[PDB]
Amino acid sequence: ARYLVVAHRTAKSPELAAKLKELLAQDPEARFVLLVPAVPPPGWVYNEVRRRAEEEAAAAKRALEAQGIPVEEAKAGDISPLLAIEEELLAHPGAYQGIVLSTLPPGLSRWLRLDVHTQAERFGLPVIHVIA
Amino acid sequence: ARYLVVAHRTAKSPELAAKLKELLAQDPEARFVLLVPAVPPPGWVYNEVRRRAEEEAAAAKRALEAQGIPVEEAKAGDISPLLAIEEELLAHPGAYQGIVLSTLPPGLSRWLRLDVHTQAERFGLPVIHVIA
Amino acid sequence: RYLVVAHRTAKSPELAAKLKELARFVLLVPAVPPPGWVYENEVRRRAEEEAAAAKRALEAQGIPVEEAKAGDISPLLAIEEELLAHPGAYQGIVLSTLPPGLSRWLRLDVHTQAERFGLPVIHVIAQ
Amino acid sequence: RYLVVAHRTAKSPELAAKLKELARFVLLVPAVPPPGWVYENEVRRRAEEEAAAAKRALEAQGIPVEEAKAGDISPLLAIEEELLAHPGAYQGIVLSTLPPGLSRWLRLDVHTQAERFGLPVIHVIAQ
Amino acid sequence: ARYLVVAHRTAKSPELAAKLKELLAQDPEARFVLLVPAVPPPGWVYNEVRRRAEEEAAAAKRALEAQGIPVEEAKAGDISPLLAIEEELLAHPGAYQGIVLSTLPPGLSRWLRLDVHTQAERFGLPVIHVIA
Amino acid sequence: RYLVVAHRTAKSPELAAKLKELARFVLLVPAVPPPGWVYENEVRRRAEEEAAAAKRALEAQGIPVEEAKAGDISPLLAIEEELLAHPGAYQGIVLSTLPPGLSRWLRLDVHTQAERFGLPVIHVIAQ
Amino acid sequence: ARYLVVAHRTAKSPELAAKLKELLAQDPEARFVLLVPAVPPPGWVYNEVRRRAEEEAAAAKRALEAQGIPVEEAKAGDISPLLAIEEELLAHPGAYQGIVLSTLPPGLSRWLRLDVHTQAERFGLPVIHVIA
Amino acid sequence: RYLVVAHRTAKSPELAAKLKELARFVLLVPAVPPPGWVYENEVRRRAEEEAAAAKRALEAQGIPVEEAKAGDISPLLAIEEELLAHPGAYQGIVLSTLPPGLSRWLRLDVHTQAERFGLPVIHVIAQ
Repeated sequence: ARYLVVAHRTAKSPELAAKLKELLAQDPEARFVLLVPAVPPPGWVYNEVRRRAEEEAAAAKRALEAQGIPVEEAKAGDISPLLAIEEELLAHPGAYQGIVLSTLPPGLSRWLRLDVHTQAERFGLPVIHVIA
Repeated sequence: ARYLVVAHRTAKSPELAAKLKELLAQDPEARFVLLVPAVPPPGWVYNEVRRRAEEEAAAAKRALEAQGIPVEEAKAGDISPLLAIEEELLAHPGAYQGIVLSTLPPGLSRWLRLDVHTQAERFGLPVIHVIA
Repeated sequence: RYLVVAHRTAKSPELAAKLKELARFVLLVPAVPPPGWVYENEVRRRAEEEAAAAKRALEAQGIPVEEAKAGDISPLLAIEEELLAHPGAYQGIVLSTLPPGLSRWLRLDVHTQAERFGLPVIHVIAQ
Repeated sequence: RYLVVAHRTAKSPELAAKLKELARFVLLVPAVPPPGWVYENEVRRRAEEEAAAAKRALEAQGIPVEEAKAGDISPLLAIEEELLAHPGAYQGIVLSTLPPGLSRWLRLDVHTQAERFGLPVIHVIAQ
Repeated sequence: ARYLVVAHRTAKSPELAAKLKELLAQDPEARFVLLVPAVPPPGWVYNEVRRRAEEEAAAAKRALEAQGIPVEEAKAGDISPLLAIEEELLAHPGAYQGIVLSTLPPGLSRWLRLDVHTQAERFGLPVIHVIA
Repeated sequence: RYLVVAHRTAKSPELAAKLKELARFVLLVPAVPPPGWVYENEVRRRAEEEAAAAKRALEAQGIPVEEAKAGDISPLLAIEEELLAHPGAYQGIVLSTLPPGLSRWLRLDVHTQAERFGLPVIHVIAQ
Repeated sequence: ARYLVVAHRTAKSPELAAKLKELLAQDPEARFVLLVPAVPPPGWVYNEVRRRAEEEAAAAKRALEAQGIPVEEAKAGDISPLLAIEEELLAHPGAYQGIVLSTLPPGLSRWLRLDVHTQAERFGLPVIHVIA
Repeated sequence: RYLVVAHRTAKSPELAAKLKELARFVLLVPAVPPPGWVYENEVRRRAEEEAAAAKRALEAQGIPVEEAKAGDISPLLAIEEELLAHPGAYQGIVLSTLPPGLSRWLRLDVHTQAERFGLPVIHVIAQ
């Protein structure tokens, strides 16, 4: 029904678009919410941090839309994809039927190095992993 | 053949009913036993505790029946779903061919926070997980 | 300040013995069941009465108890939620379980999983 | 020589207290976010300013800091990458986290996963 | 091709027979070697121990044959099913394309309590788990 | 009171040496195989004779043994079932294994999995 | 699309060839890069070590080609298959859509004893395991 | 008697320092690669020469070495196979690795997985 699409740098990637196009093909009614892990924690030096994160999320949304994908909403979340997912699910329980986790390729992906692809299963939702 | 349906608060949920209706569609002979994790351990202040748990189980059974699901029996078990399953399987070995674990959505579910969905596999029975 | 997680074992000499060896103590009593069809305000009330009774039992052994709190009936969820409520308030957890062969909490591997929060865990076997 | 992993807790008395109990210290500040669409040179610059600010905070507590480095915003990736950059330079890691209930790093089990590198890990809870 | 069928008490069970009959249906050429975990380690009191184990293995073979299953050979192995598998694979590398692990029901099974069903995967062969 | 888990190593000097360093001892002898087609009363009987023989071997080394019990041939199941039978009776487990390279119990990771019950585990390598 | 085929001693095996022939049948365009774990670390006694490893890789390539398999390239990597994969993925991110891990049979395989078949999943690529 | 697992770090002062703090030592040198297409007798020979060279390096630091053995190039397989060959001969393992950031063995989590055999493991970081 509604998918939580977790992506930032891979928002412009053909592979992500292709998977979402596959999900549209099996379900024309499918809705995609882009969750952009971009918010760093508070620091000593720098609202401004959130504003910058919001800008990254909007830029991500536009990149995914330009690929022919309808995007219901883009949200900036914690810079940890695992923390971002946990916190989005807490904020909106029952909104999402699946997670689409979009990563850079092994060898380049920070999230893969952090084992996000397997740890994302602990939440209890189906996880579709896309390599971009 | 016979499914151990583990649910309490989600007994009235359309998603649970739908899955059980799917299981009926593939097997018209399917039988469902509702195991309701509701029994807290002995305390300092409060038979009465069991009686209250039995009341919750019956209420759960009625909620699931009102959804068009035939329910063979409802049992109240340990308030830990994992302990309840272990103890029901011990009490009736070979009665059940599968577990249907019904949880609240991620973000709201206590059982998901406790990793019941993956830990339930250790018993050796197939686990169908339904989010409600 | 120690987070003492106990319910049935609050009266046990082993836990008293351990706390005497050890400071302030807060008693967290996993006793609040999730909402049901027949009975939230009611079950919470009963849980807080349970917490009060456990606190009396511990104090009767000679232990001063700063506060007792009823938490989620899952010790692990109770601890998580107490740490969230009062961050930085505890320097350690004292987990009091029944002995193996009787402990539900041991069967739920509360003793090992309690370490994930980041605090030192002292495990006492009582009764 | 100790690899001190801290950012927000660089000013915390608990970390100072721990380093006083303990030698040379290098401060590794997980603060560099991955490249984005709007802002790499820019975010790195901001991260290095963040690292400098954390170093001042620690030195202000009475701790001499050999060098401060901004690393990947994931403490685990930061540590891995620092060990790769300067192999053999550190005899231990000092991990300073916020308390459970506030710590993102604890939620990410940085405290347990940090042991995989092969070095002794001392965990300090601050604030 | 050739299956290592791990069973002792469940040798006479309809469910085991049924699965092996399913495997015959998809592959008429399928061959079954019954590995019977029955050999205890050396003790203080009691060749005789092995002889007793061999007797149990033969009894198991006859029980499975009486169910209409062709059995190429029965072997008695270490009383630990995990050690028995490891040692049979060491003794005959490449003989087996799969393991069929037959257990008693959860609540009754020693092997399930010992997590044999998931630990058996570490060897690198496909594992079919049958509950009897 | 210690739960001493041993069978073949009951005569070993290493186990004696360890128990001398350490109290009451109960010897749990994993020796009871599950029911079979040819031989339950019979195999139990043989297992209890095995337990008695192991007890004599240990006592012959200078160790007083309160009781010896034959348990399930899986050390882990034996321990679980003994703790269930007599909850609170043991303050610790003494696990005596053959050395690595000969021990079936080590291969079955009994030494690490024994910790799940909640009791302190002392591991002795014998022979 | 492009598969990282991890094999050394099993390069001449019919089972490996058969799987790659299956992959060709579903995708005539499939490309195979043979990664040969053969490079030991620096020692006290013995460029020469690399040269010997390169010789093993070429020999492996020829063995796989003689089986009717097109091989795009053979590379010698770290003697640890896990380290070899990690390092190849780092050197060429996005080159590979899958890993084909070819092992000797359980009972004989060093890589299986080292749990390479399950540990290989941590990289984030699909793993096809072939026993030879 | 200690099983000292080292190859490149056999000359390292850190390992010497550790062995001086500690008895008999056997040096197990993971250096034997599996059979190949071009080169078994040959690669074994080269591995045993490697083992001899590592033994000289260690002895040159002031450590008496009872025997040096070339084992499987996987430290974990080498250890398993040595324990099988000579059961009961070792009371402990001394694992000498390069530092994190250079160690292949650390990347392979040899330091944590070595504990599964049942013996005490002392981990030395060298170079």
